Amino acid sequence: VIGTPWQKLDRPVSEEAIEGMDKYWRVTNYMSIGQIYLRSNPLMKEPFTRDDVKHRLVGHWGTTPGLNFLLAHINRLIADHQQNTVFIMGPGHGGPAGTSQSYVDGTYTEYYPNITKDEAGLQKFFRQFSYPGGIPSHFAPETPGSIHEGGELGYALSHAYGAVMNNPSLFVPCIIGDGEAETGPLATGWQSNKLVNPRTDGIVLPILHLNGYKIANPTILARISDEELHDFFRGMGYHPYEFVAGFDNEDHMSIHRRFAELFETIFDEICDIKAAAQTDDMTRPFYPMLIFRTPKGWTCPKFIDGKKTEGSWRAHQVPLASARDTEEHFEVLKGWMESYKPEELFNADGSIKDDVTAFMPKGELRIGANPNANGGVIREDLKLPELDQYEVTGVKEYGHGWGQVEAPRALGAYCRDIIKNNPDSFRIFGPDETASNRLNATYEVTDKQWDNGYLSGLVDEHMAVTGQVTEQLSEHQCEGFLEAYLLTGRHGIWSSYESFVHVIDSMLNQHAKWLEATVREIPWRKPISSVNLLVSSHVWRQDHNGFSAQDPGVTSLLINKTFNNDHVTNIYFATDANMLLAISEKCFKSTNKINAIFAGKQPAPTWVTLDEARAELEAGAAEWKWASNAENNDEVQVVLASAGDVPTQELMAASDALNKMGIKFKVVNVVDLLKLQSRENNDEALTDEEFTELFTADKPVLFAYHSYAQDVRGLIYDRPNHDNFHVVGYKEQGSTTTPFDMVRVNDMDRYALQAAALKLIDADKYADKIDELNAFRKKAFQFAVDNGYDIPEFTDWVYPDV
Amino acid sequence: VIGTPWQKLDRPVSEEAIEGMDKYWRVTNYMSIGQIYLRSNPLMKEPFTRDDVKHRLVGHWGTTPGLNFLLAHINRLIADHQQNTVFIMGPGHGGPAGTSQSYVDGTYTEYYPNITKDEAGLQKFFRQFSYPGGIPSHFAPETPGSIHEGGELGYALSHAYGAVMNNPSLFVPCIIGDGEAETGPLATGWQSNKLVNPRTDGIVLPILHLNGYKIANPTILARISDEELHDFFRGMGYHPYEFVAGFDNEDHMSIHRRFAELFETIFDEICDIKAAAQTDDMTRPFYPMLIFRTPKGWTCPKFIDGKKTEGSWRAHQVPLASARDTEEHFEVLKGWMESYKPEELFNADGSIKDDVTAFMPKGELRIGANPNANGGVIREDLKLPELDQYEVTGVKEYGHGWGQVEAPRALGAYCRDIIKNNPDSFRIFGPDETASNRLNATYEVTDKQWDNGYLSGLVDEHMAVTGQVTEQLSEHQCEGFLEAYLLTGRHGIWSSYESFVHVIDSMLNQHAKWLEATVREIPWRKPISSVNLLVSSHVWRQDHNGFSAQDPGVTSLLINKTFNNDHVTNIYFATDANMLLAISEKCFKSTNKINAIFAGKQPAPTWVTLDEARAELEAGAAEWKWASNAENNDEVQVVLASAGDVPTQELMAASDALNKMGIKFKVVNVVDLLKLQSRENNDEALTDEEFTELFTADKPVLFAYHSYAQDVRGLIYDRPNHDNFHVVGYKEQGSTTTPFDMVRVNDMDRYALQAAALKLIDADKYADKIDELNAFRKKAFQFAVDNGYDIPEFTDWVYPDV
Ligand SMILES: Cc1ncc(C[n+]2csc(CCOP(=O)(O)OP(=O)(O)O)c2C)c(N)n1
Ligand SMILES: Cc1ncc(C[n+]2csc(CCOP(=O)(O)OP(=O)(O)O)c2C)c(N)n1
Ligand SMILES: [Mg+2]
Ligand SMILES: [Mg+2]
Repeated sequence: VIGTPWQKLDRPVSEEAIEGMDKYWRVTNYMSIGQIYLRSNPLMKEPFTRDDVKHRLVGHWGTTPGLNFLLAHINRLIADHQQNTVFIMGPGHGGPAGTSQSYVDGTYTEYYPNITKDEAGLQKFFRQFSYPGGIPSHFAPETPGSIHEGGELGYALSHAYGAVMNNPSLFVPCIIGDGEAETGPLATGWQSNKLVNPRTDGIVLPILHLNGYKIANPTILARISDEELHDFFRGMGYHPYEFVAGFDNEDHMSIHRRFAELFETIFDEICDIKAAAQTDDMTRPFYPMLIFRTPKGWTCPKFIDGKKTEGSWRAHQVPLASARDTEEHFEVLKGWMESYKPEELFNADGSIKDDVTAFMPKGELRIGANPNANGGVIREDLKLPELDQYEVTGVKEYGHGWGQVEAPRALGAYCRDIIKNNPDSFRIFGPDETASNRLNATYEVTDKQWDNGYLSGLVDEHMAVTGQVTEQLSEHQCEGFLEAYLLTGRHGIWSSYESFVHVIDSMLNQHAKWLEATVREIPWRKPISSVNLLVSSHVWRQDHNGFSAQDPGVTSLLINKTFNNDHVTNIYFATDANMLLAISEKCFKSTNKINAIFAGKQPAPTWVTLDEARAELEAGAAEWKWASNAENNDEVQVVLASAGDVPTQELMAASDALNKMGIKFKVVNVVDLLKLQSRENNDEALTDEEFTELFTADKPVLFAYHSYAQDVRGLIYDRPNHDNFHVVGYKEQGSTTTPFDMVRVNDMDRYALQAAALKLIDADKYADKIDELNAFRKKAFQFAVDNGYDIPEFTDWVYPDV
Repeated sequence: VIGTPWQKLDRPVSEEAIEGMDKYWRVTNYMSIGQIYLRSNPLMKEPFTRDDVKHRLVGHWGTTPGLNFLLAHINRLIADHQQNTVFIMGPGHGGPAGTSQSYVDGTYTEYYPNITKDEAGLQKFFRQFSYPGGIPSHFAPETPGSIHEGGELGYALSHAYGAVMNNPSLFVPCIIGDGEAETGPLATGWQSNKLVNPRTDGIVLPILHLNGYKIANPTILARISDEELHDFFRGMGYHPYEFVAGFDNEDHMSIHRRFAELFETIFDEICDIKAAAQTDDMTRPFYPMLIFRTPKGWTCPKFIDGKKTEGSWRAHQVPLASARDTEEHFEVLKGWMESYKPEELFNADGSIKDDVTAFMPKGELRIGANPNANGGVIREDLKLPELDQYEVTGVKEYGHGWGQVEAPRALGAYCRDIIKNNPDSFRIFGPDETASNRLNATYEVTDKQWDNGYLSGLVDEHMAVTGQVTEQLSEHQCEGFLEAYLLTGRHGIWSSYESFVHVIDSMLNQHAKWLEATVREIPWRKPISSVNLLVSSHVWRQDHNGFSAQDPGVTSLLINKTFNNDHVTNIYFATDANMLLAISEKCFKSTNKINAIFAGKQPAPTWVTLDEARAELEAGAAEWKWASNAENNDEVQVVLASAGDVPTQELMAASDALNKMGIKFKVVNVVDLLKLQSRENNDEALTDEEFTELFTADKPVLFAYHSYAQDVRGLIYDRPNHDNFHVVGYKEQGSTTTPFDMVRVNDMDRYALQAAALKLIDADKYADKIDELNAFRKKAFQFAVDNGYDIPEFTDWVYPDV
């Protein structure tokens, strides 16, 4: 247990704590301006001149003194209450507030021994911010206390709420930009309080950093009337409190006392809500939220060159852009830095004075040190059930290609028993699609957690106020809740209809970038569990929906995060349920990855045994010798290769026909896509030798690909024999139609694959047969048109091994 | 002017209109069930049997009878008030409601002459829904009355609001799913009422289709308390009204009268708001919104096999899935269809009776016929100013590579004069980034439209209650407002920081799919203006931000919509301002496209004259003969090729060094990326002959690419000489650093390009020089580290022609 969770003070905040908070605020404002402006001379020792100012002024002052003031008060709160706490910096461009926090709490020097607590360390701390060879502009993963960089705005609240799930002792004050609040993801984020339980989950306190402005505009929320603003948050299930400071001549000490008192009233109400939830965990309370309204750029000069800067969008980036170039800008910088009175905050050796930090929390309650902000320190391996009990044994008993199994059903039974073994640290998310993607075997041991109105057992099923599945119709919520759940040391999976995964393409990008920085250069930030995404209800079988739901191209996005041997991204094609089981075990064991697991949910053949899936997954691509009819590679007229359940089914049917014509070929299945890249681009891929062994040195290769052929063509550009691959993929053809028609219109059906194989071998010799196959595809289509269902010879085909 | 806009009735709704609305509701429910279930015998003529039921039951009943009831009342409203109206079907899976609407209003038969108004047409209308060779499951672009398919949920409100911009006579009732309302994009969509003006824009009426459920869960908004729900909409600036029906034994006629009365009160208030805005266009009113609460699946059987179906998520997809296979399901289907009493609604010939549609609007007020739902019918070419006046003439006067121009500034001056010439039909959108991306010359003739609080001329600048620029910190709002603005016949552009474009990747996918269906097979849906997206503040020069803001991969998404010679997608690299001008003119003239226009906003060289840009843009790729030093292609030791402003600058500097070493080469610039594809994949690309002419038959090609090298490798896979291209692209390396460092870490800087060129020509001979170049890159880096700015020999270089 960290600290003493949800304890009230029962006395006023001490005047000593008010004094330290003002000193914190002044020292973090001062060091924040130092990080932005100063390359040397951090204490302004004589001579202090323009030569000390950075040549390239980059950074964001505007948000920063607001963050610094909140951080003083959140630090004071943590310490007085001993409260386990992670904050979220929505406006992550306020990096200097976050580095200053860690430098003051002592974690910066603990993690970065060269940045010491004295004048030399402070000079280095100022210079390195946003500087070549130094550190980033934002609250990046390399800053102690970050689980959220806030570079791409919008995810503050899904992360805050994912962090408190199953984390009942954790408090998360979540600082949200008022511009950030104009984004879609942030706006739906407010509703998460219907999806957490105040007894079994922790508590988020949204703090709206209502500073009036974004980059070059006021914000929507700051300019609506106060009655609308309060109604809005009340309507989303919060008790709104509002603080206003900085707009008049109120002295700073008075402002600190009034905020501290307010913040104690808010926390008292959170403690009452927590105590009450021990007895009534079914009534959803109105959680407090804080409207925090202060001038943007607070404490900077009011006017610069006749333009209002404090209390304006003009404070957003870098005031006094000429600080190095004109004595006029320099003098204003100098008076601004002096207004904090650093001579009272730093000792002669340049260390921050003891009376500046005596109010701060210590040890693992420090914001930089808490293990929830470095969740790999808390993470334990899942207790995984034995995979063998889930195997589809129909392949072993009856033959390759047996049965009509819905593949994700085996993964659902497996996830069911993972939750049973790990009952408060593995969660499932779904955007109203968990049952639709066939993961509902999980409801045998848990419920969809819903903390909002109930009506009747006639409609409410597999749903309770507490449980380990969470659904909301929002891919942004699902992805963001899960990320933070992982970042705080836990595990899970979510599932999505495949074309809708693109809603969160840019979230996958940010979390891949977080992983990239971390695996490269932040070894103190320990491995977290991987994002595991079941990508199902795919392009080939969107039976109730249509062309709008046909887009497997998240493959292509993910290919753009496969650099530097980072190995943070995996694309897997689950050929059947036994391959799906083998992939899922690997993904559930992996760390520091995004794993995209493609699988069809339609009734389909099972091709491999589980032991075969385990060996084939490890190689990445495998020959299916029991399907090939060629002696060796020299005897091969064509390589039949596929990735995806549907392309595989169709290729396999094509191989059966080609066998029957006396064509010689081998069958290669591809599961781990990126293992096709060259060793030069991927030091864990197939060696050129294993790759030639699979695909031959010079025979034609027909490659039936689940997604866009572009992907495979780009990946194998420097592989031996690449000029002989003919990649057939999805080509933006389809509609609401039968399963044969969907593969037909993309030249993916067995008949078109058989034809392409013939074309590659001898187009002249096979002209007539190709014609007959093209004509059969028209007959099969007409049959679907006339009759309402696909031609039996298509639907009824089973691989000859069964 | 369409109809008589914003007129009140001043009498009750007639009892005749109530009677017709009930008949409409019954006939559209009946035909909706017919579309889902029946392959033949639409009037249930003896014998009516299971043989008449479809073999594959696909579709969505649940939302549909709610849509049908709203559509009856919206039709009644249009007719009584003669009100110019487009509706939005948020729950676009309710396609049958939308096809039924067009079939009843007469537009279906007008557009589809084979689907006639009689028993034969009705049989064909039922069979073709969601059927091979037939029509889609959703409210697709092929349905008259659609500007919004609603397949991917979330964009209902941005589209409704983009539609009414500059459209002061248009009324848009916007039907929103209660599950859809859980998405991020929908949730921020409610706030658009701060960004429209009630005098110069039209009016949206949000209607929340509060049916209690999404696919397999209740919805958040339906289960919160009524006080929270009303506070929420009041807080977002609406006057909420709430209608509740269907949960008890109230007779349908009474329900219609109570709704009609309510809907007249709402419209009266909209008319008062419109009249008032003629005098006070500065006070933002509280626009009505409608909470519409009715049972999901309304009018279907209450229980099926002991399970509650009406008033449940169970009504979502297809009730009675065994209708063809069991006499028990069949009998329930039969009684359900009979409950609408079709014998009263259809004549013996199968035509819909006159008393069913006498209340309907006529002519161009019909929902299927209104030209706003087919905006290409309204669209006119922009009055474009002459491009020559914007040219950067420094190239002509001083030489290729002259100056320090910020390229989008020329596009801003051009957009300024386009708004001046087309003052109410060209809009600019930006997610708080219009000025940041340098398009602010537009503010010389118009303002950012802001209909929310004002404070002071000290902070409010270039902002008024009416104007042709719209900003909100949300890429979803910007993209969705613009799409509908285009779909209703108008024009514009938006701009985005490049990595944040990925927020709306899935919106680009949907609009590309809308364009694909339209160019292929809906010739009555006339061309609309193109989406024009200035993609700037790019991966190479995100000076104040960092690794998080470094992602040029929307190129890769767009490559997945380049099929079938649809030609709906363009990727352009603006080499400089004069190329940007030539691209922009072309995009502003184009129709039926998404145009992604890449340009840097940093100070940069101008390479080509405007006349040169115009010729080079048309070819797609061009040799720069004045930069090449080789006689002919046989004399060429390496092809120096680039796409992007930054890669071009660095390649050019490399060419200067290579010239000075006596290396022979040609320089090729690439602007229209997809023109690199083969003719087989793109019938408008460079022919193999023009391509070989540019890139040679067999010399090595160094290709410096702005985005991920994957893209170019996949595109040129079947081109002559592709094996000799070495593509250098962005490789997930960078941080907050100097401009040289950013190109350095990706091997993109001039020195690394010079080295790669040498390596490709003779690695052995040039070993030492390569080493010296790699060492110079380290020295330049160290210099940035030590000094705070890049080495002058790097920054101060100007191409020798100046
Ligand atoms: C999704 C997204 N779009 C655009 C941006 C560009 N951007 C970086 S900061 C900023 C303004 C943020 O304003 P606000 O949230 O009010 O933060 P403040 O500095 O006022 O605290 C913008 C638009 C972004 N970071 N993320
Ligand atoms: C962005 C997105 N995610 C997921 C889906 C999958 N989906 C299609 S309909 C639906 C439920 C919609 O419920 P609601 O909006 O309440 O509409 P209803 O049928 O109740 O009117 C879902 C989740 C989608 N269409 N779009
Ligand atoms: Mg702000
Ligand atoms: Mg609903």
